[PDB]
Amino acid sequence: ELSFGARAELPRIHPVASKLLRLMQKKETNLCLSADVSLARELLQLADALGPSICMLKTHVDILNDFTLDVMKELITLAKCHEFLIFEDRKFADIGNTVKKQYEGGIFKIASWADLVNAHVVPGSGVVKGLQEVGLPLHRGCLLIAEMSSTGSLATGDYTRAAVRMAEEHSEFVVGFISGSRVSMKPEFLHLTPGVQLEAGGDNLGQQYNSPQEVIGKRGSDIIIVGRGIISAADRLEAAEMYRKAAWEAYLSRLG
Amino acid sequence: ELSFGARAELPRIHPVASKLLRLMQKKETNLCLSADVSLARELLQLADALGPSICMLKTHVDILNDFTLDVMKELITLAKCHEFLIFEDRKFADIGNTVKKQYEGGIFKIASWADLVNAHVVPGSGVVKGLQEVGLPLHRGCLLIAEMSSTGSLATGDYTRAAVRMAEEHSEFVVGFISGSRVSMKPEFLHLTPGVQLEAGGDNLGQQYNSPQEVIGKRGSDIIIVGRGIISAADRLEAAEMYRKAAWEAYLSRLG
Ligand SMILES: O=C(O)c1cc(=O)[nH]c(=O)n1[C@@H]1O[C@H](COP(=O)(O)O)[C@@H](O)[C@H]1O
Ligand SMILES: O=C(O)c1cc(=O)[nH]c(=O)n1[C@@H]1O[C@H](COP(=O)(O)O)[C@@H](O)[C@H]1O
Repeated sequence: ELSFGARAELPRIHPVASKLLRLMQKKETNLCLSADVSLARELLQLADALGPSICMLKTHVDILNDFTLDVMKELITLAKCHEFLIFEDRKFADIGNTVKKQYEGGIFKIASWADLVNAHVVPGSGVVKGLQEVGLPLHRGCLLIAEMSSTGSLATGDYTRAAVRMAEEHSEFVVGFISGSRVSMKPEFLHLTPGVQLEAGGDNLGQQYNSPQEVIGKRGSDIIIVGRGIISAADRLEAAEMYRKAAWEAYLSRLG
Repeated sequence: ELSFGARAELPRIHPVASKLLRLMQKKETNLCLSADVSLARELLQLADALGPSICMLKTHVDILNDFTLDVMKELITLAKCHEFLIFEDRKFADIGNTVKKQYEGGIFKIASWADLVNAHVVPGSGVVKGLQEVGLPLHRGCLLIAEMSSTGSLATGDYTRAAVRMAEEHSEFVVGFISGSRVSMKPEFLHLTPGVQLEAGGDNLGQQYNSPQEVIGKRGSDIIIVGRGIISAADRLEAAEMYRKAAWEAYLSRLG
């Protein structure tokens, strides 16, 4: 198993994955903040304060009440300052012809500011083809959703294998997966795992939690995605540091 | 097999389905326009001119370059005038806690103006639970994506059966499906079928077309969803009338 720094140099590494892996090793962070807030001011204050602790800030631009492209300009300034990637968790899941417009256009212009986006594989590989026609020219990357954290997920067995094949056949654009575990044996591919909290439990709408030690250490994933475990805490900086130290030590102990 | 007018009166019918089925029978239309345009002025001019020919106008609010909630106010005025439902084809596909915010909030406030939305079933039933916590109080309905028109679709076999079970277990909110065919044997549930053109063919990004006669007449669906077959035509009114007459006659001939 290679360190994040060595994976950043693999011959077939995507430039976006390389940039991410480099700053993960430099900053000793494999934490992605899920900035699940409705106010631009809270999004930007979290990005600034937690920026040093995170490798990535995950957005849902479509729950932000006061979205403007200028908010995203301010977010990019913080991402550059503190060295993290921006991941818009849009979960593209339509035919190729539709997702290309949803990615490039409309009010959000996601491709203009998001380093990473993700897509469901259920529509077939046209979803990736459509996104890549916008994303390749704009030097972006994509994650495929191979497994989900929610109760009753149908992303199991042959579905997960199809996601891995689709990623591996589109390595020019696909840099990894949303998954609960290592699903690809190819080290050029990032594994990002949501459904993470230090304590056992869930929410009232099908979310299920596992710990950083379980998903990084035992299940072999690279990055934890954490929302409420940080966002709902009083001191979001100390919460982020707890999650960072947990995920980083779990990674180190798997390396040996 | 019951007429649309008789299905509108079924004991377990959802109010949104009833309203739709009534206006389908009144207007002799089972055509849903896929208004896949980037300009509000074009969206509204299509809605006004084609309103009499359609039972439903399907939107992708996130490809509209000049979206404002006022554009949707003008769309509702036309929907009321001409008697059609508004369907936002958002394809919600996240955990329940996330989709409730994506449906109610952000810039689009989809639940405030959309009669219908749709969701993927891959995350499990929490996607429906989350949407229904916004949609039930706002008297809205939802369609579940049981089959897809695109090449390589994984929405087959056990996946399609899971979508039908999920719909049937959430009949308070779920009024039907996006599908290629009749997938539910319960007549209270609408079947809407995209991937429709009069001529054989496809697009360059995995879209596959079947005719109105095939999907309404042979495959037993209720409503055709048509984008480019109308939108790319010079005379979009005559194109809409051709699709309406095709879908309506296919429906009548299945009734006998
Ligand atoms: O793509 C994702 O990040 C995602 C996939 C998944 O399987 N589960 C999952 O929870 N998510 C997202 O990750 C975040 C989880 O947030 P918390 O449950 O608050 O930690 C939410 O923004 C979800 O939309
Ligand atoms: O939910 C949908 O309407 C949808 C599902 C699907 O399986 N296939 C499909 O094409 N669609 C949508 O229906 C429309 C098809 O448009 P045309 O191919 O131009 O007729 C697009 O807006 C797609 O996003």
